[PDB]
Amino acid sequence: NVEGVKKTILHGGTGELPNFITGSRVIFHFRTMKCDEERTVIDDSRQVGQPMHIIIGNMFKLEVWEILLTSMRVHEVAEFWCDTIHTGVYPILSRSLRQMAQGKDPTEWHVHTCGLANMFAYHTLGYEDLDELQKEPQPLVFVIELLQVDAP
Ligand code: NA
Repeated sequence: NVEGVKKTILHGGTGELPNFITGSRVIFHFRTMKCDEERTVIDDSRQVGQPMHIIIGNMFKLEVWEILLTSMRVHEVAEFWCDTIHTGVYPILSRSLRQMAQGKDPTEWHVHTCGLANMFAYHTLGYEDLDELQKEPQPLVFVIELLQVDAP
């Protein structure tokens, strides 16, 4: 448990806690929503396509999304409300997922240059919804569905 984050389980997982060691790969679906009346969806892995797949970089120093994932069991579906303090990073993080969904490598030099240039010129991440999210810091809910943990 971390401050500013409420976990709710909507479908209980199966089995013992996955082995969430350094280098293991987590396959999951997720949906991100505002906390407005409509619960406006910001991103939805199922809608766009295939599930996300991340590698735990270091079990001893977890990324924020790893803090979420490593609390989960296979097949679990949980909703995590995260206060404004945890979510200011989400728009750039979504930016980068969205470009990888496309054919673009956000780490390639021409892509990253264009991003910084448009961001300085136009104060934009390339996406109206993420821009409005960054201009208005606020809570988000992430619903995550954990599908599979693979050993390294
Ligand atoms: Na399901």
